Amino acid sequence: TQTVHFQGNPVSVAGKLPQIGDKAKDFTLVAKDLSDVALSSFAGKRKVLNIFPSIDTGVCAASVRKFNQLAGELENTVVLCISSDLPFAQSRFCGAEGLSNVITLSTLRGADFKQAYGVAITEGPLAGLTARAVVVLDGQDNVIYSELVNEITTEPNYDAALAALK
Amino acid sequence: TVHFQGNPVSVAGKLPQIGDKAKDFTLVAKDLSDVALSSFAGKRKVLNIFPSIDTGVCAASVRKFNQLAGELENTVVLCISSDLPFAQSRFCGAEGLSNVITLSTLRGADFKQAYGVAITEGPLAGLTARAVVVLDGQDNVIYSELVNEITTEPNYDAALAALK
Repeated sequence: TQTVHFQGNPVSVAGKLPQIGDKAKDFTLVAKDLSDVALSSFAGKRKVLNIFPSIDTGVCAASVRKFNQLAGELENTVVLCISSDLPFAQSRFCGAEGLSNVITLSTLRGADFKQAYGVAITEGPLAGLTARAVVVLDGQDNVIYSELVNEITTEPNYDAALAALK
Repeated sequence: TVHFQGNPVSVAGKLPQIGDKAKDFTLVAKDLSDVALSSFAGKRKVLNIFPSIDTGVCAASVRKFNQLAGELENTVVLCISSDLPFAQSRFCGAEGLSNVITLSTLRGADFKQAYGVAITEGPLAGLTARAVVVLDGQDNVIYSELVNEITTEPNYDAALAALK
């Protein structure tokens, strides 16, 4: 069981984030239209899994939208912005707003994903939400990049996530 | 069994009837803190339960009812949805109201079972059903309605009348 920080304060995160060389578990999550979307749906493609505590925000950092868009226009690649936000709140997100081959997914259903990818925050004011993380998967579900950011409010290594794509 | 345009939808458990005791719950406020039912000791509680309050335009009758119940003496209106405290702030029917507080399902899925509002079928599975439950000062149910159509308004007039 890992441990991260929100603004300095310790946050317990249940499970274990898939290491490089692991086979990532299949999941099913909720799309914007309330339709269900499985990881099996993208067989062969590369999957950038960008995990957020919340994407429900008016203000967006340029690097977030820059990372998502860049990885999105790479050949045979898809970006998945996942949070515990409801699909009604996920559609006001700048990092995925109008970004081609970048879709949002809610944990409204299939919330067991959180435990399976070691991103389930289980203590304090952020309980029921996900920990900030990026996980990059190859054509056949193998983890080629993974990072659990020690401080939640800070950003993951975007250059490195891109450099594995490659 | 409720209905969402169109066709039947299952709801786990069932709504507490008049005469029963409420059964304590804990949900999440807008500041992300924990708020328990027992924290409103002595007050009457209107539990206005929604599938989602995250919208930029509401029917205003929803705002009217919460305002009227909020105005009444020794009363607290608790608007409950599955929306996160980030999305509940937008709501056009609880905005800047006096005694109307929004509460989130985030880490209180235990409330959804104890009060029988958990939708388990269709595109709405994991969301909450439309229902109004009114409690007195001693947390006794004095009015309960589970609307069998999600796009349909509950009997506000009857809910208000039970407080009189």
